[PDB]
Amino acid sequence: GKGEELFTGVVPILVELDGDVNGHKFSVSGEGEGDATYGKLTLKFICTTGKLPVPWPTLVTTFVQCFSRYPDHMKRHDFFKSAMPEGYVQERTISFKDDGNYKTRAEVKFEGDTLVNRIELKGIDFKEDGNILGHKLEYNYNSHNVYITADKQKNGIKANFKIRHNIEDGSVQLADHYQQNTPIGDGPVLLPDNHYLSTQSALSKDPNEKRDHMVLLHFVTAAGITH
Ligand code: NA
Repeated sequence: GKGEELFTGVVPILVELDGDVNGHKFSVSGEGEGDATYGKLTLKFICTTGKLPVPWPTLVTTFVQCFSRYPDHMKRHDFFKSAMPEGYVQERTISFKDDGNYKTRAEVKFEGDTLVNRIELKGIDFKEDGNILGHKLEYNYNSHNVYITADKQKNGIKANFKIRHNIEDGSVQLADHYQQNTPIGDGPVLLPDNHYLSTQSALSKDPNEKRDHMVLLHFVTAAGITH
């Protein structure tokens, strides 16, 4: 398909986010590259407004599922690439158990040769001494399953999944995710059978970077359909 072809090689990525969490206003800029052939991306994020007012891990899912590796037998289920280059709207509600929630709206599309993720994030009802505003989450990331289903009335998809954030005491902060994607343009899109994405992430720091930042290495493979 047209959109699939745009991902056969290494594609530069830009991420831009404006956020407001409990009245704390912030912005983040990210850059790196993806290669969907291997389900791989690498990104570095900088908080351009000073200190990030929430833990970096809480924003990983918000900061390009078009870089997932879809096995060849599953390529007919790849909504994300099929929407390109015009792209898709990705909306989420992220519910932090016993704490606040993020509501996000992003547009993912090409600008020239570059894959861009532009996001607005709103967080409400966080506790001042919860794990988010209290900065009690460890700087690391677990491996998850993202469950995808078609949304035929919107010519898009939905997804549901549970992110587990390690807390520095040994406990876990659950972040339930609900997601909806809808196409921006008027090209044909692929409406998938039920499947999931298997994710893994590693978070690091650039030892030469003094601004508040996060380096992400991420791999994602579509699964849950045999052969
Ligand atoms: Na633990």
